[PDB]
Amino acid sequence: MKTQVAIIGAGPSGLLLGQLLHKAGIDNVILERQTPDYVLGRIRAGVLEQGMVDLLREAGVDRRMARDGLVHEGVEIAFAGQRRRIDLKRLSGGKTVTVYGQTEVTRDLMEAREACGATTVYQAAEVRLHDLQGERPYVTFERDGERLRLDCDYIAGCDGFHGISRQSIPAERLKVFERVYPFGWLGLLADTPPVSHELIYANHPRGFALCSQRSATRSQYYVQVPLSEKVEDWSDERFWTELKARLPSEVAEKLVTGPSLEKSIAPLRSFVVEPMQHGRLFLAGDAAHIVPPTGAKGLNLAASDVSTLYRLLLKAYREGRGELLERYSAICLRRIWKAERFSWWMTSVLHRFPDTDAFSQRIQQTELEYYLGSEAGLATIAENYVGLPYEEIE
Amino acid sequence: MKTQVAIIGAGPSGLLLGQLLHKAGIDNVILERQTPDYVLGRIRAGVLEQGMVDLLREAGVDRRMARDGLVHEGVEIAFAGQRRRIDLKRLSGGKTVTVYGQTEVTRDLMEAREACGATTVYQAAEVRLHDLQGERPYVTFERDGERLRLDCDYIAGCDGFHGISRQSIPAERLKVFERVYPFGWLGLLADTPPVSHELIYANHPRGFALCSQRSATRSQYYVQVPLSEKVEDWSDERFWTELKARLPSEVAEKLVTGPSLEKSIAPLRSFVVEPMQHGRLFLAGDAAHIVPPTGAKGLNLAASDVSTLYRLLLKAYREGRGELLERYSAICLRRIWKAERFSWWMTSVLHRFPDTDAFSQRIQQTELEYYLGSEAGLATIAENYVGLPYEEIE
Ligand SMILES: Cc1cc2nc3c(=O)[nH]c(=O)nc-3n(C[C@H](O)[C@H](O)[C@H](O)COP(=O)(O)OP(=O)(O)OC[C@H]3O[C@@H](n4cnc5c(N)ncnc54)[C@H](O)[C@@H]3O)c2cc1C
Ligand SMILES: Cc1cc2nc3c(=O)[nH]c(=O)nc-3n(C[C@H](O)[C@H](O)[C@H](O)COP(=O)(O)OP(=O)(O)OC[C@H]3O[C@@H](n4cnc5c(N)ncnc54)[C@H](O)[C@@H]3O)c2cc1C
Ligand SMILES: O=S([O-])[O-]
Ligand SMILES: O=S([O-])[O-]
Ligand SMILES: O=S([O-])[O-]
Repeated sequence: MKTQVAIIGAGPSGLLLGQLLHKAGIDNVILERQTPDYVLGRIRAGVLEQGMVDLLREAGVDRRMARDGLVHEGVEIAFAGQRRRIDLKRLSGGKTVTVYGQTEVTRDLMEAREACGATTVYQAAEVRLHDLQGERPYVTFERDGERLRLDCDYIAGCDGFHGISRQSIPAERLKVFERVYPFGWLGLLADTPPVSHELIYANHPRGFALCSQRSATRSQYYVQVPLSEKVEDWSDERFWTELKARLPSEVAEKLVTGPSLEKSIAPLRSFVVEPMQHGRLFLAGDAAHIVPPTGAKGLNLAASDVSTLYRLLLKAYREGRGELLERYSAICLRRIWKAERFSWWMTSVLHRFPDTDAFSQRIQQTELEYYLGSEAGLATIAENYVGLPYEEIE
Repeated sequence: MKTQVAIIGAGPSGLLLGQLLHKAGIDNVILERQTPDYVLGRIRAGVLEQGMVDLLREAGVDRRMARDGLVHEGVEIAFAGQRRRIDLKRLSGGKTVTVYGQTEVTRDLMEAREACGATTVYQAAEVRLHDLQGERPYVTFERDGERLRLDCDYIAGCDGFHGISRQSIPAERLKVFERVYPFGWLGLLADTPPVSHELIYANHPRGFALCSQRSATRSQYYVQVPLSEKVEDWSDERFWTELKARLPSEVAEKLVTGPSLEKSIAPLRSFVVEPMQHGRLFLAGDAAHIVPPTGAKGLNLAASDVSTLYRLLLKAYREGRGELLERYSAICLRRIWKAERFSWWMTSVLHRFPDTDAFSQRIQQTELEYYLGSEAGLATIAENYVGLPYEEIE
């Protein structure tokens, strides 16, 4: 097989890069290890930044999002029994975020790629990368009993945290930065109406809690739990009871509870690798970094990495400026680090950390009061929450 | 679930450690991601060091090996049209190597573990390690639709190069050492009798070639090929013709050719991580290192890592000397590096490297002539080939 850009992974990153490349007239092939239904089987929510929304539109995959997506002009943080609203729209001059699940976004992308007939090979096993530092790199994989080869000009590793692309880079060239948090998120998806039309991030002595929604008909709640907790030890009633206990009475009072469609505990971790490329190989999304869920920036960083790579690829193919691709990592990393910083900040002010002393507890409460009670503080949250502007190339 | 030593991976490393632990009265559980047939489906040859043979016997799994194994007292290296034999037995004082495939060894171990009823969980998905730096580490995994937890005292990561154990160690604590060779090994397994009763490593201007055997009824041959070669471009007749061209006429003359039962191209690489442990987690085998095939030391290093870990575990459980486990990496690494050194040496004197000048070519030929024509040189090869003595703990 022969293509211009080989894409490893058919998740959000890979699908979005490929559709953008498709519309731009740049040949591309996506190799996915799992099956279409397997990828679609991963149920993930989502809070899309303006930048990602624009990118999806530019990709020609926004019809369903515009119809089913939920535009939020604000977000709330609860602490000390009070609800403090951050007017994102007003504080940013008009920017908003759109609540539309990653599952739906992935589905939309798969339908668009399937419809245009772009190349995608599902169940592509034993993917291996070759000659990355040459001008003729290629990928090998095994599908339906045979060994196939894919020659290309560039390779985009969009294969997630456990993909093969990051592992195909000599460890001596990479620098890893990571952090694991002393707690996880117990989540519960329900078909009951949300307790609020905007998300509610809550800080409470017993621990963190979040009131959100996956769609107009699906509610999603979370409560902080220690790392050793067993989802099985948490019945729906125990979850509802703990959740209400971490929210202001006015909110817990009008909350509608119901049987859980799904429940699980997710860890919170940070991971960043530098650089994010090697020769003709470029990493994007989870293959290059992980952020804690607190900022809902994971899906958004995947989008921005793809935007940068896509824009740099155009420069290479349409202006013979392939040298600019060398700046891919530095550009992405500047945004990735700010996103890691903001997620870290949100996580630190909202969660209960073990063995924390009186001073730390007081400082945390003061962080919330200062930031939510100051226009400048409110602005720092707003601009970060809606997403910082994508850095223009060069 | 509760056990004393949790073992990730049911390949040679894991199975051997578990059987040794089983006989010693130390509780252990093996978690394997694939199915029994899947593991057994990997057809691998083998040249066992005296040390590994003894270990298998100590494990009580040597009956079939003693019956079907092929004891070799020597090995040959061909170059400049001549066959030079290295009398391993004589040069080492009585040590030999046993030709018995990893597939057979794995089968023997699985039958022994299955018979004694030791615990093994196949198809254990999403294996995850926890609290490694505590005194109560545990493993989580999903089997047959449910989330299970395994509490233990120690965890042995025997999950291969792409396992989860090495990835469960903070990258900031590890140092990676690696090298990739500019060529691969095109192999062909046949049911024809071997051209020789002892292996023949051959150096030839056209490239490296190896005459070996997987069993008394299966022959195994290899020829060096560039990294970009396609197994499909190599018909059996082309392989046989190239093979004979790299061997002395007397050998190529009496070689029996036949249809290939299997054919593939394998890359040659080296990989070592330091340290090989973190808290209560200890890596063994491919999860910690990779050596090129040239020395046939891969399976043997797996064996020695397991021997060291097993012996250190006994010290901990029977003498309250658990502090000695801290020396696990340093002991294994000293042997791993010498094995990497010897494999590197064998690879460098037997293969044709690209863009090599006249001086390099001459030096290589001289390396072979000096080492094969000197008793001291012959001894260095012999002691390394049969395997250096396992370092006693402390
Ligand atoms: C339970 C959970 C909930 C989350 N919820 C949110 C949320 O609400 N909001 C948010 O912003 N973030 C959230 N995240 C993170 C977010 O889902 C990721 O950032 C996003 O999936 C990254 O997309 P990606 O395409 O880069 O990687 P992935 O989605 O992981 O996709 C990578 C693809 O590559 C494939 N692949 C892997 N290895 C290979 C190989 N060797 N060869 C070929 N293909 C391969 C995979 O099968 C997969 O399809 C959540 C994560 C989890 C685990
Ligand atoms: C084609 C080929 C031929 C070779 N021929 C030889 C030879 O002739 N001689 C020689 O000495 N060496 C040879 N080697 C190398 C040798 O086979 C290895 O050194 C040996 O397999 C190492 O054994 P191990 O148990 O440590 O790892 P493995 O054999 O890889 O076993 C690891 C096990 O862990 C499982 N696992 C992986 N991830 C997970 C997870 N997340 N959870 C649970 N389980 C998991 C795997 O499924 C597997 O069963 C060859 C290698 C290849 C690829
Ligand atoms: O094969 S490479 O690293 O150009
Ligand atoms: O899909 S697996 O076994 O990485
Ligand atoms: O959980 S740890 O790293 O002890």
